[PDB]
Amino acid sequence: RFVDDYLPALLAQASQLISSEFHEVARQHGFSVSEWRVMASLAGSEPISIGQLAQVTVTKQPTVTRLLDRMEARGQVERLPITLVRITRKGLKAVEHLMELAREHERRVLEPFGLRRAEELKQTLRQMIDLHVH
Amino acid sequence: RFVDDYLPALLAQASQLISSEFHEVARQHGFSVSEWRVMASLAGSEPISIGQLAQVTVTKQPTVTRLLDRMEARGQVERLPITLVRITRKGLKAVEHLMELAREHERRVLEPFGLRRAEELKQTLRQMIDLHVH
Ligand SMILES: O=C(O)Cc1c[nH]c2ccccc12
Ligand SMILES: O=C(O)Cc1c[nH]c2ccccc12
Repeated sequence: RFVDDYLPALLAQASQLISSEFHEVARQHGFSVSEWRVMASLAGSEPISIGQLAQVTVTKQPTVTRLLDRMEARGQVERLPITLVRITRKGLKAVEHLMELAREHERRVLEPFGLRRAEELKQTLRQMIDLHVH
Repeated sequence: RFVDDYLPALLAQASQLISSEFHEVARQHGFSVSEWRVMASLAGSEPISIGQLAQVTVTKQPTVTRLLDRMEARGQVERLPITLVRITRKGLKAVEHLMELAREHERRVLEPFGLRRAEELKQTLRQMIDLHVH
């Protein structure tokens, strides 16, 4: 069957299944998917452009702008003059424990594969992103 | 930065970027993303359940049911008595050339990585899907 070994289908299924597991945890901790992606993407980061944030969070830029309107109103992020965006201390403290849980979940996902295969997967994915980003 | 090496973020970005490239081709050939996923998933397949189709096409089941209503009206798929679904000859002929283009695009995406790394990636993704599917 074509779909059994078609790379874009494999990537999309693996991504949806693993992400859906963690999204249940995020919601139980009071986060929507989009708020989790924004805060996790900005944590530990220098300010980045709205367009960079949209790419890394895999969210359309007009959707990101609406999201930032409300997250900035809640004091979790700040836009700065191309517009840059950063997480605030309030946002970092809000997301820090969830980030620890995300690392634990990722470790569980990767444990059956071993360190070599896990690092090879992450390296390949990073190289693909850097080759295909606009 | 957390997000630079967080597996779910890497999978989702790689998946979106590679898929968006092929989706431009699909649209230029008159297909929506959802129609392409359904026909490509059913091509060469025995009939599968609606729930299986929803998982492999990464589409919510109520969305799939609406999609199948219109694709069946156009004679591209058929539902059969758990409901099973298959592609028809009309659907297969409609999607065959696009599938060839999809294989060519996939070959281009994977060529910089070489056969060993490409097969390792596909194997890891398949194993992850089979471990995380419900
Ligand atoms: O939601 C997911 O699991 C996928 C994803 C895409 N971009 C992200 C940025 C930060 C954290 C997770 C994600
Ligand atoms: O649209 C994409 O490229 C991802 C995708 C997810 N499930 C699919 C089934 C068949 C073809 C492509 C896909």
